[PDB]
This record gives sequence, structure tokens and C-alpha cells, in this order.
Amino acid sequence: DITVYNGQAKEAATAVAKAFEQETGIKVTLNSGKSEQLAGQLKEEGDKTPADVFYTEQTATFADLSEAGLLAPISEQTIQQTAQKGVPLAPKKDWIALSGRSRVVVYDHTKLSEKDMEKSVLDYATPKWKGKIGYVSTSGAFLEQVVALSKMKGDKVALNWLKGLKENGKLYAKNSVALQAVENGEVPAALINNYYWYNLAKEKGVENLKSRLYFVRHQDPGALVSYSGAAVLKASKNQAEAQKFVDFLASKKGQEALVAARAEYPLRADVVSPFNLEPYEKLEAPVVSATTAQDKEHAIKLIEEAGL
Ligand SMILES: [Fe+3]
Ligand SMILES: [Fe+3]
Ligand SMILES: [Fe+3]
Repeated sequence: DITVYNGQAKEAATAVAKAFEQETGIKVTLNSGKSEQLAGQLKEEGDKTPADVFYTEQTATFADLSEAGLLAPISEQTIQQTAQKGVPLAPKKDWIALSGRSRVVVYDHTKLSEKDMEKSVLDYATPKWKGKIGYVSTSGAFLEQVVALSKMKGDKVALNWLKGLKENGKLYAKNSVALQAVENGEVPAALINNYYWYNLAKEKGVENLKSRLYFVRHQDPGALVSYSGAAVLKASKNQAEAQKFVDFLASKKGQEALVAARAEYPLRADVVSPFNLEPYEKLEAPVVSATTAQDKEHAIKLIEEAGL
């Protein structure tokens, strides 16, 4: 049996854990928390950690652990299972990207069509969208978007975008609130994440929704995908079962368990989500370096500088 430090949504972690125990007979104990806190605990605990695997919603959090020599190598064959073009790879082969969530524009299709949408996420923060674009400045994925903009286009462009949203956008407290605002006709469009829309669509049925999704694609900063993944702890004295779990998460069956439980994009090419997601490859996500704590501190300063 193994212990998994879990930073991923509980529905996902519980679903893949269950499917692992059913397929192998090996029991999984999840110890759940914030990935940043969990990684900190794994560094503090060092070679005394009871964690066998670290399952996360953000592969960027592996960087420090890899740098500290705390992660074990994974099989190159396992890594290749999810190694589609654009998917982050561990240079030391000591973690694996498993799935993704995407930035998206949700819009009221009875007020706008795709003809009204922008080819760049930058263009939603302009006077054409005054009073007509929702955004969630407090959300984690919004912060990831800002980091991506700074990296891809520099600070002036990112800051200008944030100023644009301050002047032209409508602020919402949460992604779910922004989605309901579009559904209820308060705002014709909003910047959110994909899984919110697909959850609403799976629950209520798409024929009963006013809102649809527009994907900017072509490696625009607005096509940003955030990657979930797993790693085995070097300190684990149960390498065989830890590696079996990670191998399982990258297998067809493990990916199937994940996508049934949550509307993330599988990174296997041969699995299809029952949420009716398009293939990962079609998203055309940009290639962006992992978010560091420094990246985040700096994006927070841009948000403040912009009046948000
Ligand atoms: Fe969240
Ligand atoms: Fe989220
Ligand atoms: Fe959320």
C-alpha cells in the first residue's frame, strides 16, 4: 500500500486512487492539501518523508523538488505515454505531466457569435469590450495567465492588458460567478477555465445553456494550459508500488478514470473524455516555462500596479 500527498481536486485523486486499488489490489491513502504547502513539507521531511507519490494539479511545483534531489526517475516508456507535442517534460525524467486545464472565453451565443471573438486574449481588454468582458482577478488561473503574458510578450504588454481589464472589464469574485453572469445575461463574455463550462454542460445539458466556449488557439497566451502530474519520492522505500501507481496514472485505464471524474484534457492520444472535450493537440497551447514563486510575486505586483 502507498501514501500519496495530493494537491489535485479530491474528486480526481479519489477516482484514480479507487481505480488503482480495483486494478491492482494496492490501497492508496491520500493526504490532501495545497501543492505549495505539500512540496514544502516534502522538502522539510526529506529522506524521512512517508510520501511515496506526489500527485499535483501544477507540474511547476515539481521544479524545486527535482532541484533538491527529492524525486525518483520514472520509466521513459511511461513518460512517452503522455509526451504529446507541447506537453512539459521533466529534463531529469523525474516527474510526468498527465492532464491539463485550459483558459477559455465563455460567451452568450444569443448575443455574440465566433465572428465577434478575438484572435488574441490581449484584444478583450480594449474599448470594443467595454462593460462586456468578465474577469476574475483573484483566481489562480488568472494569475497564471498574467505570468504567461509577461513571459511571452513582456511586462509592458501584460500591465497594459491588466489596465485594459480594469477600465473595460467587469470583475467577478469567482469563475463560477462569471459563468453564471454570462448564462444570466449580465455580461456577454468572460475569461474563465474550460472545466467550469463542461461541468455545467454535463449537469444541465448543452441544449439548455445560452453560453458556449471560444478557444483562441494558435499558441496565443490565451490558449494557456495548466498541467497536472505525478512524481515518485526518492526517499520512498516502496519504489515498486509508487512506480506502479504513476505508470497506472499514465495508462489508458488511469487516464479513463481521471477524465470520467473531472473535465481535464487527457494527454494520452487514445482516451476520450465523456465531458466531450476536444483533443489536447487541437487547443494549440503555447509553450511556457513553469511558474515559479518569483513569477507569481511579480504578477501580483502587476495586478496591484494596474489598480486591481
Ligand atoms: Fe481552485
Ligand atoms: Fe480551478
Ligand atoms: Fe476554480
